[PDB]
Amino acid sequence: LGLFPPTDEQAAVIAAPPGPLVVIAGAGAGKTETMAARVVWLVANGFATPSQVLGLTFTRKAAGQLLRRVRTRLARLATVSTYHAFAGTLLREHGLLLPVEPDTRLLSETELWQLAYDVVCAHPGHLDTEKTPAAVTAMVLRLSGALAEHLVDTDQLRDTHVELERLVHTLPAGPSQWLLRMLATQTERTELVPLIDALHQRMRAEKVMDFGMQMAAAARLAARFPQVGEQLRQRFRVVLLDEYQDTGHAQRIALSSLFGGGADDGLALTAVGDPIQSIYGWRGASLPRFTTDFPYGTPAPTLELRTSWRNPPSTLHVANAVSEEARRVRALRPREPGTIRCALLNNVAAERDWVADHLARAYHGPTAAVLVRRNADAAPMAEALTARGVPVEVGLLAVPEVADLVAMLRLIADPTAGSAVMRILTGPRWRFGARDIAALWRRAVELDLGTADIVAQAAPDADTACVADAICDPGDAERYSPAGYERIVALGRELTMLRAHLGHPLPELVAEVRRVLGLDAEARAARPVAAGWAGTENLDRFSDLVSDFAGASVSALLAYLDAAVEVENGLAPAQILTVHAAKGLEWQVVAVPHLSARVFPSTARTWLTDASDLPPLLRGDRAGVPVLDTSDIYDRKILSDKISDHKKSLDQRRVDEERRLLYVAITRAEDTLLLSGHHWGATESKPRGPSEFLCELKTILEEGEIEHWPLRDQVVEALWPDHVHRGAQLVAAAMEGWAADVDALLAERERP
DNA sequence: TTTCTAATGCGATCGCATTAGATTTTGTT
Ligand code: SF4
Ligand SMILES: [Mg+2]
Repeated sequence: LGLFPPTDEQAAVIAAPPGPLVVIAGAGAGKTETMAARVVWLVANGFATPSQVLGLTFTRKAAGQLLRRVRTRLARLATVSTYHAFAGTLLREHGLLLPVEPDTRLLSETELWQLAYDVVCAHPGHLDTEKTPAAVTAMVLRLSGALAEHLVDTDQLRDTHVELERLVHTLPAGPSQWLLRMLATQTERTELVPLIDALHQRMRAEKVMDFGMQMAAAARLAARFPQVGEQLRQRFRVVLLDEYQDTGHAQRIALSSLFGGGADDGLALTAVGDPIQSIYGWRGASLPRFTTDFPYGTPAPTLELRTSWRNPPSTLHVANAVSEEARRVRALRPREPGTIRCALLNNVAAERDWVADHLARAYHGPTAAVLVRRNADAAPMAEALTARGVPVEVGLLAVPEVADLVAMLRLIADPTAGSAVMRILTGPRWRFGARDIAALWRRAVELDLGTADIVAQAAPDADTACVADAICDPGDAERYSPAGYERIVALGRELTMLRAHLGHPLPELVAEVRRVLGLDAEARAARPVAAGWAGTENLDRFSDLVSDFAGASVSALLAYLDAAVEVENGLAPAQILTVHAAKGLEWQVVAVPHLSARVFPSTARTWLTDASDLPPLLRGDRAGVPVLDTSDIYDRKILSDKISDHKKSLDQRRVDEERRLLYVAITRAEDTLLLSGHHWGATESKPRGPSEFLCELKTILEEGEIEHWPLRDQVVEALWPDHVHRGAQLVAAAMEGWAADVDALLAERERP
């Protein structure tokens, strides 16, 4: 009645009776269109209202897609949000049984690093560590985000190296010195326990929290107080747990305590997901238990969705040959055969020319993409594709309109940042030449032996002969070019105007440096004609992050913009996307270009060779994640064999989550699919061989493969130091509503 | 003026000097 016909296998998902129910929805099978097809059957045929619908996904986009596919149906015939927004609401209502304060602020990944580095550099003690601060606060932030993901709380972690150190110093076969290092990493978790515990005593003293503590608190309000769960169960009568294969441990005992731990059988609960696209489990660190954790005391049912819609055959002969014999539920089926083209070339740039030529002979002769494992690898491929004659799509503080705004702001606060003086003296406004830069250094020296003398400097007061106090004192014009002396007086008169504004608020500097600079008039003149009036998106994204910050503009806002270049890779601004980047996007032409060794399989620090990894005795996934025995170990050559076999079991498990990146990057196909992998890398004396996946797939397609069958050491350079010149003649010669607007603007300027 | 890991391949199970790469990345009010 107004839509397409429902499939006969999808009807069991739709017309299932109320109760818990698990669906194994495979790849490309359109799971959302049969999540919304159960909301409609549970509204028009009774059993619920529109207001009693709850859906929970991870990403904020794939909740908005499900938000509309319910309301489009229910208007043709109403509460969808993420997991981490359902935690912040579950602590604004019930968040006083467990004593947290309401209206608690949430720290950014940068403003958390500001606070974590300040409790490491204020620790009274010894620490016995060969590391530096800013490298023992990358272990504090990595255990205390992994202790609050398995719900551990710092007391199960003390004295876990005992009954392992007793195994090496006893049992007389020295202790081989590979086994002391493994013993020295585990007396280092215990050593840093008072750092990841005086950090929580300060985040509770200022009432500010994180994302790994939202779900850690909301899952300790779940299983502890039954009353909070009962109110939620009454409010929502149908609950939709989409993407359940990526649900962590802390998110698992917060849903299985609220929504049906065997409690209610009138609630329509449905949870979808396949075990074989579990790519994200190295971050969340996570379904087989479903039907054992959401029971009636009978176990829960199980159904399947194996018809694949946006995927041709022969990408289901390759994807089913990769996934089977290692992992596999049951194989999925199609409903013309899309082609496969495999290749192997003796150079990266040759293999960047093979994948470009098949992508250029389908554009000048469709929806195309490139799926790469490494973020860095993108750039070269992009340039190559662009160069043939194809248009190509691919940090905020590296944008050249904000970078200039970051650079001339710093030169106002401290005149010892010389690396932001050569951003300005060599920039497009006031282009200096190499003779005037070197004439300013020689003035900057004119304005300026034993252990005590050597340590006298490296102070916060010592004078270092910097350039920026030779612009405010340039001398006489016999040292400079005659056109370059008018610019030193101009930039010295401009800075003294701006340096008197450090008493003003932090935002009104940034709005006055923006006016005095030629910004937001030269940023709009570098955009094409058909783009519109749009020039200042991410130059106005910056100027709301400076006001949401406030602040002192010298220590604050300049040592905040330096952590945020390190910690979160610039900031967030306003196809050659990576393989994690597209998980729900299907194109026509999909190329997976680099399948060499040490690249696509990407080989790795286990729990026994670094501090931060949590020992598998103590995590909530333990028997996967094989925990070692150490009971029959009555020797010391056994202990170097009962552990080295355990490391190879934790390292083969690393490889089984790389086939899942084949099975999730092959089934995004819908058409022809490209596969390649090079033979010489870029900087290797010995060439990198193709990975197992590519030599394995050449044994699948051989039962069409293109002709596969001392490195590249060339130099890349640059030289330092037109319609603009042509368009300047038109304005020189003369000197949509553009006539009356100028008459409006010249009124206010000419009216005192 | 410059760091650190887990490798590799000679020796006298192991020490012991020499050299390649540095991931991927959601989530509030
Ligand atoms: S030219 Fe290259 S090597 Fe020289 S300073 Fe610039 S980035 Fe560094
Ligand atoms: Mg020296």
